[PDB]
Amino acid sequence: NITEEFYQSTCSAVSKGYLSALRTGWYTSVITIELSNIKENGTDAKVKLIKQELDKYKNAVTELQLLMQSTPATNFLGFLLGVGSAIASGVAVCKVLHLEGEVNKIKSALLSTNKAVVSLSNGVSVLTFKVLDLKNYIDKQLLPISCSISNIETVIEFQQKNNRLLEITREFSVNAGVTTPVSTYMLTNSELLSLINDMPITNDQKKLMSNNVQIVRQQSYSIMCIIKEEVLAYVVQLPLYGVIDTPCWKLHTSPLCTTNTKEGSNICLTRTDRGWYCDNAGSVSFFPQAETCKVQSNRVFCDTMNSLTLPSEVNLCNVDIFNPKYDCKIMTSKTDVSSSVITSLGAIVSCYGKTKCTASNKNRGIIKTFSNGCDYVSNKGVDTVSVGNTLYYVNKQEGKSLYVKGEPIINFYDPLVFPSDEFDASISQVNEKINQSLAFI
Amino acid sequence: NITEEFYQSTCSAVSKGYLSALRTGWYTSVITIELSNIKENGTDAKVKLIKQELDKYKNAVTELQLLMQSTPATNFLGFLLGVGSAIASGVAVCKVLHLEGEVNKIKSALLSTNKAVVSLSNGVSVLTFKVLDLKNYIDKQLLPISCSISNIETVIEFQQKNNRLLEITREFSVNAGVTTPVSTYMLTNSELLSLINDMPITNDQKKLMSNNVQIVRQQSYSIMCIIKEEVLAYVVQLPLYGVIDTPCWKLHTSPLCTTNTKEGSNICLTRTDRGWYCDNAGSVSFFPQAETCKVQSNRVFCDTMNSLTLPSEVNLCNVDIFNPKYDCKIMTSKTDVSSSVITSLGAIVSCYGKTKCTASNKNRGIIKTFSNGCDYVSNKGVDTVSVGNTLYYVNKQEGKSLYVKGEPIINFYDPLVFPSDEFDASISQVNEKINQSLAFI
Amino acid sequence: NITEEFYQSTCSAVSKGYLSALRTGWYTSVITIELSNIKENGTDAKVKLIKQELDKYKNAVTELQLLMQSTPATNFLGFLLGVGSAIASGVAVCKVLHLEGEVNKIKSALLSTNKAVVSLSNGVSVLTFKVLDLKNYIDKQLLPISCSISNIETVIEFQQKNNRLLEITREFSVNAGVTTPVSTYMLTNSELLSLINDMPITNDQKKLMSNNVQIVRQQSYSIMCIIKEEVLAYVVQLPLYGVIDTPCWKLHTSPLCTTNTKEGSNICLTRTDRGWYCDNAGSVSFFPQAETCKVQSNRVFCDTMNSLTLPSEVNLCNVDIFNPKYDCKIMTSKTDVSSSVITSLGAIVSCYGKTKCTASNKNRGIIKTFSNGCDYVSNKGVDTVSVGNTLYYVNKQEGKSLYVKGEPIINFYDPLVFPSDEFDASISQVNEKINQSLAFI
Ligand SMILES: NCc1ccc2c(c1)nc(CN1C(=O)C3(CC3)c3ccc(F)cc31)n2CCCC(F)(F)F
Repeated sequence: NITEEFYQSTCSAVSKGYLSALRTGWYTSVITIELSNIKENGTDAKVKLIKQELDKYKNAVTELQLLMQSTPATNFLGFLLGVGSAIASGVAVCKVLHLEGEVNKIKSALLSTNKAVVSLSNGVSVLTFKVLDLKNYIDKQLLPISCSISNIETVIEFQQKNNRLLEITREFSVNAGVTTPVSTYMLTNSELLSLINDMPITNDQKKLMSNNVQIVRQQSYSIMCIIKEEVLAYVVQLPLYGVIDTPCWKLHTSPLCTTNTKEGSNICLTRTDRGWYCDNAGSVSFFPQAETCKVQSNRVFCDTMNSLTLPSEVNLCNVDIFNPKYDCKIMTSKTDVSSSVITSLGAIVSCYGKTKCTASNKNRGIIKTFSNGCDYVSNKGVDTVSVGNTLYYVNKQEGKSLYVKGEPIINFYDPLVFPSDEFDASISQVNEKINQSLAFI
Repeated sequence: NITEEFYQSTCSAVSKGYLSALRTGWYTSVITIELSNIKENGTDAKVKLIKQELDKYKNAVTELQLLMQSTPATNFLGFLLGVGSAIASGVAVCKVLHLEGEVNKIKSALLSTNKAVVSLSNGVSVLTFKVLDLKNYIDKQLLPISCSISNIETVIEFQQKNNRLLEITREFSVNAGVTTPVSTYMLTNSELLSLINDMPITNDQKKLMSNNVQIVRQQSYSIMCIIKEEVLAYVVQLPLYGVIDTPCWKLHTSPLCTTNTKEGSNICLTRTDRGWYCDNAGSVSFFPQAETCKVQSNRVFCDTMNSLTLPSEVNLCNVDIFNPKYDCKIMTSKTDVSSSVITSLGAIVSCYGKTKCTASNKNRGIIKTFSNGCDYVSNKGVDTVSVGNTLYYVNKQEGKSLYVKGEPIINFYDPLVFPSDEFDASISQVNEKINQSLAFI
Repeated sequence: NITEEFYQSTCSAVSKGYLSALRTGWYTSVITIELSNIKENGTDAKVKLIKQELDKYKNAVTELQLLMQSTPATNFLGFLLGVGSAIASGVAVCKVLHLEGEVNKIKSALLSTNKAVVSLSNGVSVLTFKVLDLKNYIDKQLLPISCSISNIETVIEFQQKNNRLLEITREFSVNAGVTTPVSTYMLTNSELLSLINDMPITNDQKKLMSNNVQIVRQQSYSIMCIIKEEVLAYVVQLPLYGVIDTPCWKLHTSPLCTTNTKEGSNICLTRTDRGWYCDNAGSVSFFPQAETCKVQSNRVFCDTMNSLTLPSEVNLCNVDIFNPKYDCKIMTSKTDVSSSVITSLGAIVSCYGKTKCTASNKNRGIIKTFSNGCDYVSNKGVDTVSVGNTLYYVNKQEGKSLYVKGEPIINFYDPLVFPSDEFDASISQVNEKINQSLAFI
């Protein structure tokens, strides 16, 4: 049940009714591919193709080890975020895989099975998985072949069993050994689902991760790890969703300006706290770059690494931007340029100057003509909005919007003492500089 | 015919002579792949490869339907842009494809042909296309085979007919069901050209889209839609070029500073209205992030979603930044750091402090040494420019440049009342704060 | 040997002990694929697959020539950077490849060999390489076949020799003819190593490029060039590392604020000169967007195109932000929001207001609770840090950190005349505006 409210006073709008799925942690699993260690050794069509396909395989392994000479690594209010190192946990697991006893502990565990939990040197209890077993395939098939007795049906199956290794080597070659999203060459869809189900989390988390496999992939890393003792290992680091099903809402803001006819005499004001907001642990997790969050249906997947933690009182700026409990961030300027923001259920139109702004329908064209100022229209009955030479399609998801009539707060400011060009400001910072210019006049 | 003009007064330069191709709208087509619906059912080399290849095919379909549990969705002056939702129109078409009568209307239309126009439930008249027909290939070939009579020539063709489905499933698995650019696994080059030619637009638009297929791809989305009644459907959303062949020009700006020898006593000023500009409908479409526009030869492909609509008088800032009709956006600072901007036909050099700035040639090395200030050099006779430890190659496209001698407007400002650290400012906003500090002294 | 120092006075930290590898230039090589020029010409299983595979090949060539109708092109303090055009040098080489005598000079040189140096029309002496030779493979095999005598072993090898051409055509189709990173479909790992070794540079540069092939790929471009006289040519533009093994260090900064209990009465200050720093030619190459630099082990790969050149005295801001030789860039605000930055060897915590900030260990959970202010913890003994609802993993690379006790310089400022909302400012710019408000009171 999605709903929306537009605040004419502050030229902003909130879509609510969403449910959270915030990545709060990481699970590191160790994916392995058992490798054949052969020295190369007549000519004809069918195993000259095999000699070709295997040189592809040895080259894949020698470029992987060449690739692993160094430890793996990777590269409005968004500037306020901290700075994490996404794969630090995965790199930590991969580091202990280099210790002597460690590589063969894993080799041992998956001799009898393909999925097993291993508790490693430093206490980490990871899930390991053997996804391809080239070594016995090669040993028990290719190795037997003095070099000429074979048939084309095996050339083809060798090409297919090997192709996955070739394509993994590939991804890592153009990614300096860290890929994201994680592909099914790293982890097939059934391999991932199975790893998810074997992951010791709640069954709620299992159902959620299983129902949005495409999202789990986009939020995972595949870290190229080690090649040692005929086992190829790379860590797949998967999201932990520690916050599930808390309320979420998306705040859209657009510039609110005066509309005087003498151009350049106008003052503008924009709320800068736009982004995604989700209740989380008694505070509000705020995501200023609303493009980092993936939305599926009414579920919002976000990464706390890209969040600020705010008092829940931040929600007060939507009904009363002048509330005494929280100082609402705004920016100011004199640049009154037209534009529109396409909300979940409608469109905010900031129309200024000589700009043409309309909203139209599929069959009839124009049904509303916005006059100067900041206005809003619901996506019921409206298919497109135009501001200047820019046509915007509105989202056609169903849900009810609500227009909250109020006086534009830009009117409360005297233009001759209004501080223009303020960015990371707030209602109270603007008032304090107004009182200082008013005293000195 | 490309030309360039450098304005020494404002340390900026304009390349002109380009032609526009602005994406103004979207065309939504429905691409379909007919699927075989079989229950799986002796062992030997050749159809154990077929049993392998088909399990790949059923897994491809079940992960696609698993993927489609939720409705599809996706993620100086650039901050001034509005906010669209790129695939809103495609998602709207895909939504009506879920209605009962809709899926089989398409199934019906392409029983006799591969390309057909269908008018859908809500009045949308889309082009639909059947690009692969696995169902009859499987039914009329694989289905007949008690499970062992076959030959290797069919294993291979099955692998190839199926591979496209495997690779489409693929793209959608790492992209949460929306890909861009659109690949020829989604739409082969001949499929796209044919869809373009069958698209009811002008023949001018057809020739343009046909001559820049690589660009159309980068500006399209492929939206994974529905799997229902043995038909796999995904919407391909293509650009509409409503503005073609209007004048375009690119504005390059660099910081203009005073050059006093006591370091820190300098004041700088930078025009912030850099980007692409194209005449469009009596206004000027302005693109502040000049990297969103693709340029092929002298044609500029841009997306109005990333544009502001400005009065054509914005062009006045290039000959007279002090003109009374338009208030030209500048930023100010005291940070005089050296740098260079590589224009279409030359290079702007902002050289300040103790920085070394030169321009060299292939055979002779250095031919010009820039002194402190803001200067420019044409790409005729010059192959590289160096500012500090940074070597810049200049573009070698041919065209004539013109050096417009003028006094650097930074000289007109008194440093003791100059407002530093202003960003979204203008000539008139800077003057109004100068008059206020001058009154209070 | 990595070390780190945290300056409590300015809430920042420097990791040092790294070695540079700065891309200073470009080497342009010409990669070629000899093509067969055939007119197409009974039906059965095995060469209906060949007629299929070859139509894939002719379509690949006609879409490549269609693609080449236009000349190739491509798209805190980071705003201070200049603006280069990355592929200008490659495009210049590709342009002279269109001149009449040029294409056949290359055709000539590699008739007897696969790798040869050619000196071109304008004096450029490039390395050219023939990586695939479809023409003689087709001519001496496929051409002989009236259209039915063949066997499946050749269908398969044709599919494999051709696949590389198909996949190159591919990359260029979704990239408008310029790809980066460069793949081994463009340049196999042994082809690249060999091209690197045949490149006339120092053996130091050869060893470095050979030991980080994955990095060279990420820093290279593949520019689709020309199809003319049965030769397909695309330029691969590779990095030149003119600066090697100079000291590097990474500066991390976080906001430093007062901690008064009346919320909103606080003033903050953040050093804005964070990024990578490497000694280079007597100045310091400064990289403000620290994500453009790839780090392998203790080697830092960077691109001078994304650098500023600063006086080496910029290093003075780390021991004495008030030093008289260099004016240290800071920003100011009143927005005291909590966050943490994860350094190479520890974590900076800026904890303000009612935020919970801790640092924990694998086995014991919480071991430190940060109080309001800006603090730091080393990664020895600590595995994670939490600030609000955000969990950060710290890097587990080994190295020693050093905590430099000092008084937070935010205390030296009187809050009633502190200029908030300054961004591109400096210690001296802040003091000069303080003296102006203090005079007028
Ligand atoms: N502590 C006060 C403070 C905080 C942040 C500030 C600032 C002052 N001034 C700027 C410069 N600025 C911009 O970047 C934009 C978004 C385009 C803009 C819009 C209007 C405006 F008035 C200024 C700005 N920023 C942001 C730097 C962001 C970067 F670091 F990521 F670049």
